[PDB]
Amino acid sequence: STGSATTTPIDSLDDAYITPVQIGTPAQTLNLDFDTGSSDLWVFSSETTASEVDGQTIYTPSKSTTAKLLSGATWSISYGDGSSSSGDVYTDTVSVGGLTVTGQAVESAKKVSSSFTEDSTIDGLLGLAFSTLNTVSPTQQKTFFDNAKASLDSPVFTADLGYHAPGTYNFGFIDTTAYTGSITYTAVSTKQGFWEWTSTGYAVGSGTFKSTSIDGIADTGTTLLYLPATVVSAYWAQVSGAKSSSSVGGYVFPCSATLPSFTFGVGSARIVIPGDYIDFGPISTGSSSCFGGIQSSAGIGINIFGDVALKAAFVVFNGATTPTLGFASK
Repeated sequence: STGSATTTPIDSLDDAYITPVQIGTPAQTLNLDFDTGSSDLWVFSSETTASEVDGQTIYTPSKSTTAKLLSGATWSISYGDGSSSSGDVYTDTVSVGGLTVTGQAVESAKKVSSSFTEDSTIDGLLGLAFSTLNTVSPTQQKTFFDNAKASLDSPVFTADLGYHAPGTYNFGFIDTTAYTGSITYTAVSTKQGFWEWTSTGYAVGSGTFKSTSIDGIADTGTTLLYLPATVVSAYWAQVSGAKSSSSVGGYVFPCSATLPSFTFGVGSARIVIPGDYIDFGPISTGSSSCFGGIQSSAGIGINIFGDVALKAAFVVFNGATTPTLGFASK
């Protein structure tokens, strides 16, 4: 089997991407944030505290003839941005782009933190990291990809995120029309539960490539590119007037600037992030200070190849017995 679904930016900045997902019988379609940095499929629901729902579409398990309470199971998750959610668990039929999994754990939110409530466009998350990170207790549950894998034509999914435009998540096949050149594959460590790999270096604009190992994670659920402070300083030093602002929370730059590209290495191959992809717009409405799309990871503990980086590539998440990542230009 295969599946193919379009993923759409939630706003004009590509702050996140939403993909329609069918849950239950008859189908209830929710727009979920596909997140290769986490491993829970959770949704706003008829069980979510009413004051914490503000415009989201909810899953109502009592209206699904295939929903079953997973008795005794609870979940609770905290994300790197400080947001969180928790609740109980049903199993139900879940379909993405024509690919169906029966008995998928659907984690129903009883509580969500303010940032989720405040984002009316995201009805929940669909985790695509390794199932060892799944938070369901006392019986850990599998991701949608893990459940589907054995049925897929090939044990892979691909992320093709658009810049200020829709893109595609495919399951079970690699669309050879969706990228240019060849796909370069690179090793993955699953030891932390992530799609963790080592970039071979970087360049700023037209500058020379610096060969240096940068361990990080491919994370569709993180907006920006978070890299070591040395790398990030070298980038922003090429932008007149750019500075790190403690009060804003990162590097800012004059909105009048034209940003240089940023290149990252994948083995001997190179992925070029155009400068425009690094512009996240005014820090507050009407400001002439703009927020940068490349930020320091120094306070995180891990480097994160988030959407800014991934949207410049066609990315293969290869879930073969030994997982690997592939990157192609597009």
